[PDB]
Amino acid sequence: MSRSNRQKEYKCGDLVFAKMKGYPHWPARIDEMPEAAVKSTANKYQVFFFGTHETAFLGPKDLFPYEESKEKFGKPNKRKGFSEGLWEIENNPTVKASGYQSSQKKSCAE
Repeated sequence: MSRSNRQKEYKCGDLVFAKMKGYPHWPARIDEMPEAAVKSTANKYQVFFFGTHETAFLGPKDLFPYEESKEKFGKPNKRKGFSEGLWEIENNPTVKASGYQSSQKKSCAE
């Protein structure tokens, strides 16, 4: 069966663009791979949207090579905050994180 011989794959730390309905490709990066077959996650991933530092789940069909689409998707937008992402993806692709839990058993400061 010859049905378009193409099988791409992304990994944590990879710089890609995520397409959303009503919005243009937003500069993003991979933060985690798919579990296996749990919850309502067919083949999505946790991508980080620079500028706003927001995260969401999208499939590979909605993800594209940043460097490759940088010139096409790397341009200011009316949604505001888009440009801010351009600077981050270039100046700091590892900006922001998942978050840490301060004080679990006891606290000292507050």
